[PDB]
Amino acid sequence: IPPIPPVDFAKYGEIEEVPMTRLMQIGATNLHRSWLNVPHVTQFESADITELEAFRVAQKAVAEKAGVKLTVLPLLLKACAYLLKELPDFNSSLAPSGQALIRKKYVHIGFAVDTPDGLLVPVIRNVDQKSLLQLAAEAAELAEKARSKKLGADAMQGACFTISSLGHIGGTAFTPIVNAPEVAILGVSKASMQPVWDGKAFQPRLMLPLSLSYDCRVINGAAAARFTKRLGDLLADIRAILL
Amino acid sequence: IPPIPPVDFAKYGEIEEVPMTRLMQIGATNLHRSWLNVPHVTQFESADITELEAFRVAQKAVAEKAGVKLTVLPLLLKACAYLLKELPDFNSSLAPSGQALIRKKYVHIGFAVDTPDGLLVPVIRNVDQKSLLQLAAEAAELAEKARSKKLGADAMQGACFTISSLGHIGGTAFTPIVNAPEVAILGVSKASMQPVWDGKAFQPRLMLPLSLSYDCRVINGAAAARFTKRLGDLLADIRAILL
Amino acid sequence: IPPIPPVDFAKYGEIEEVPMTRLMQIGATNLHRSWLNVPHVTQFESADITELEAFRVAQKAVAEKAGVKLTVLPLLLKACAYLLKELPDFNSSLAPSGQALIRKKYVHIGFAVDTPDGLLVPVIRNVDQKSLLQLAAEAAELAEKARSKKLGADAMQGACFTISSLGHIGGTAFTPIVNAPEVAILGVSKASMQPVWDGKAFQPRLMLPLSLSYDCRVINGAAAARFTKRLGDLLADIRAILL
Repeated sequence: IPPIPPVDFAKYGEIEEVPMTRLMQIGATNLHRSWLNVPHVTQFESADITELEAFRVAQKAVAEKAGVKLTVLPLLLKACAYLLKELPDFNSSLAPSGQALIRKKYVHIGFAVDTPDGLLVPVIRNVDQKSLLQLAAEAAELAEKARSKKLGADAMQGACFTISSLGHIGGTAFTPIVNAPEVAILGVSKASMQPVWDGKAFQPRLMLPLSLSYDCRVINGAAAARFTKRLGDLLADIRAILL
Repeated sequence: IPPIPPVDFAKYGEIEEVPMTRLMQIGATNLHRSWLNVPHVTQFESADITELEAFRVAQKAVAEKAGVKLTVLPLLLKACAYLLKELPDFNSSLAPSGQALIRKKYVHIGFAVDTPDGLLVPVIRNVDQKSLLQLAAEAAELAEKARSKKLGADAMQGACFTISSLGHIGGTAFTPIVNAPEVAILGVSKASMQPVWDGKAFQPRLMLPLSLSYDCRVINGAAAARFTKRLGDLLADIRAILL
Repeated sequence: IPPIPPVDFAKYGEIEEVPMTRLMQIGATNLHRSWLNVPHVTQFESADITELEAFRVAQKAVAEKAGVKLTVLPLLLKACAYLLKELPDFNSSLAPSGQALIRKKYVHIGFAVDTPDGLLVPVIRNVDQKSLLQLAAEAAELAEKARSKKLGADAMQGACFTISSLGHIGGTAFTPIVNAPEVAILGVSKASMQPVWDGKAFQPRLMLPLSLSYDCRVINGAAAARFTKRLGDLLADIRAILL
């Protein structure tokens, strides 16, 4: 790849050199390797979470009696796990021969935690078998160990899919980079009240912006629109997971 | 490009290998070749199609007496063909010498059809000379032959522009990949009723999300904002094509 | 990178070869070099500029008595300059060793001007020290010299950040390419009246679409959501710059 020409930045004013943590450099290398290896498309969608939000907030009591804080992430994890089982091409990697897909029969999902030293993505194993408060506890633990440098490399491995949630900071949508060898990543942004047509008038519904980046060698455009559509459907009524 | 490190996926659970159809592998190679060769920008816009939709629906009679189903795609094709003639840089390819553009004086447009074996993009020739019901019949035929493996390689060649419509499945917008050597591709997503300011109050207008990816070596940001703006203008009143 | 197979475009109809200006070829090379070197993510946001717009329009008198036209660009420049100082990682470049960031202690910002011969990005030096009408005059001058080929290469150098505004043509959002060695670029699209929930009803507020592309080796997803969030905050009340 043609390199970027060096510039003497000090010709234009005062500069200062700060160094990169090894964690940032590892991260830098991994993203650029994904970038050049995966042809990326982002599919955007927004889900109606008015009812999900009401549930979240009502179970604040239960969650606190169990010591966890029920946020939107355990709900996101549960729903993507159900869906990764319904649409198995999202739960696979491209074989090194380029001629086969390795479909995984397990569902472990990573989630982005941004710490001082860099971004870490802890992995929760067998998300499909854990409950909303179990996933809530685990997420919280892994996030804390990630911030406190106590996260052993074991827990950063063998994920099938990544969720990256920035809803707690802001933004309308973003285009995340697929953490290869996984084949998709779900970006989640800030929810806001939007007017939604009820067939007769605009009702305010709470809308969650979803941004699915995927590896289009493996997942074609229609399979991906169907994944964010099913996800939007499941988050609008999470009871559909029960059937 | 640095390769992706191989992972033993079976350390984390049960895996299964399914293979790729040759069609998927061809597709995979073409997309990655486009990805590394074309610096991509997506320009998003949404067009007001309330009136277009009313027309579509009124001519259901005519369309059925002629045996075709008038969908939004013949209308999209007709309008982009008019525009590919008004803005000829969108109807060209970059010469192999990198120092010239080959401007095409013809308008053939491909459209994405997603079949079981992979994605196919049949090409309708001289879209600029065919009528709405002609284009409707042709699209329908090519889509059927594409699904039934009866599409001869002849019909996959020499397109000037691609339309990729996922509006029938869902989504708010996506970032399509330019099928090089073409220089742009129009992604179309699901139409929904949106509140639009009439200078005094919000009126519900039916809005179609447009996502124009382009090769920014050939098309600069302003030329592309002007293309989706003219397209939004033409779809809001398709009679402008008549003049 | 695998090359794109040559096609005989004249098999499908009449073609014509127009050549590229050296300016376009320079531009083409720079964008493709950025594309392959920088892993890109776009963060989207929209800012409430109802009040900013009212101010702009009230100071039409002052602006005209000073000979400049106060547009949204001097306001964008002032606010990003304040922010490039608050969040210094946005005002830096990656060292050639890949292991350090060169943080710049100066703020010069470039802005995209699209001319007949290609795109130029003049640089305004020390934007942080100039006032709204100063920046207004300077922008206008540089834009004119850029269109009239009288822009000396000196003024295209040593920028820290780029603003690319297409709001005057149209569009909902786009994904700009980072002009490496800079680490971010702000795309600005067309403002429109949107319904925004006041906690009780939807109020029409004038909304400006912001599209921040960044180099995710240097800037992680959360730092970027926080930059467009602070920017949206500053444009909703530009008096916050005063404190």
